[PDB]
Amino acid sequence: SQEVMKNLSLNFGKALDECKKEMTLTDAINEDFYNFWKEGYEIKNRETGCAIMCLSTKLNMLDPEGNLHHGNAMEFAKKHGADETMAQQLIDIVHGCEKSTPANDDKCIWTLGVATCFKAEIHKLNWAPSMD
Ligand SMILES: CCCCCCCCCCCCCCCCI
Repeated sequence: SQEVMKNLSLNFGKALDECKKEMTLTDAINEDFYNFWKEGYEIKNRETGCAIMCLSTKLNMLDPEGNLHHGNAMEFAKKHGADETMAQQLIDIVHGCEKSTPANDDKCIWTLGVATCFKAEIHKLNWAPSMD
């Protein structure tokens, strides 16, 4: 559901401010988040990946390192309105994307790659929202 992807995006972004008084980042990132679900948009700023990883770690979906906590990621989805089957589809995609993106000590760059892959698969389902 697009409606459910919108609420998940909004709620994922609530932790963002805060991250900011904790990593201190820029208007390039706000532009990337604003554009995230636009078709064909490409994220080019490394520090957007840092933001996503900060966000996810604050929500307990990433560990110290960047392996997804599947259980906590399911719980986030369900918290913000995914039913069991949508949540399980989402986790599978993120897990597929971790497997497919190359190892990188640079976790900010690793995150961008996973997050690109994720966005792509969400478009393929027609679940990318108009953040409107
Ligand atoms: C399973 C829940 C996803 C919820 C919100 C999506 C918004 C954008 C962040 C998702 C991309 C994840 C990228 C790196 C893996 C850490 I979950």
